[PDB]
Amino acid sequence: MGGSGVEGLSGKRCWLAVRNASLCQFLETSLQRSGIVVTTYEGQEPTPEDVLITDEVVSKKWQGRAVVTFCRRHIGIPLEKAPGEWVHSVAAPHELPALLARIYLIEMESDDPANALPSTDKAVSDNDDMMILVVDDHPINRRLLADQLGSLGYQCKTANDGVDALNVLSKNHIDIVLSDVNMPNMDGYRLTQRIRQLGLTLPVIGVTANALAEEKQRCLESGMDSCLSKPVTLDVIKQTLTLYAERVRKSRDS
Repeated sequence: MGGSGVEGLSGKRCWLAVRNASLCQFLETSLQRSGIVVTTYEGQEPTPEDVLITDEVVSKKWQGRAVVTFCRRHIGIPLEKAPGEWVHSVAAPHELPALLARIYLIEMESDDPANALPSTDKAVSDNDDMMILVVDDHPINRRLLADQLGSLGYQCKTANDGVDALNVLSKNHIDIVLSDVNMPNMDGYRLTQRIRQLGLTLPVIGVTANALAEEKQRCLESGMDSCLSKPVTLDVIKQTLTLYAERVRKSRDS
């Protein structure tokens, strides 16, 4: 009924423009070990959710999630000094593929990257790290509200599953969980019950298509907090996110 369709991380794309077949094949196979689709980048468009892994000095900017520049001889592109750039002259040992899995936060393969050499002392300053998780039953809408979230400028995790939402709270710290439902392809009672039962600590926003049955069930479960319509607007999504950001600011303080 409805249509059993799951996405989540399985379907996340990674574009590769590596003429070095040795490096290209190595990286591409390692990423496809989970649910990542590596695609040959020739003249495609840059998505803010996608990463471009190229070989040698590139002449592009890639207005996306991140770009990885494996250096073979000559440089020209900066590095992590840019908003999503990573340079390293290597032949795909195991560190940068691991970095990709880290940036996506799949962590399905326990390789134990550690570090081959302390090349540079990296200062770890974290504080502005608000991670919002969006679980949508409809992939295209999932990317749509995720785009809105990315337009605000915060951590956006694109998911699709009922149990994996709760599982995500157990995996890492998401502050606000958005549950977007357009199609009743799956019973949602288990979702609210299990999420609060196993350890709900954060506010949940239930966004549903037509709050006819939603109001009744979500009140009975009382495992969300806020509720809105599937066709959410930029302003509405902005105010709700901002209010919640300041709300947790109250509880956690500085």
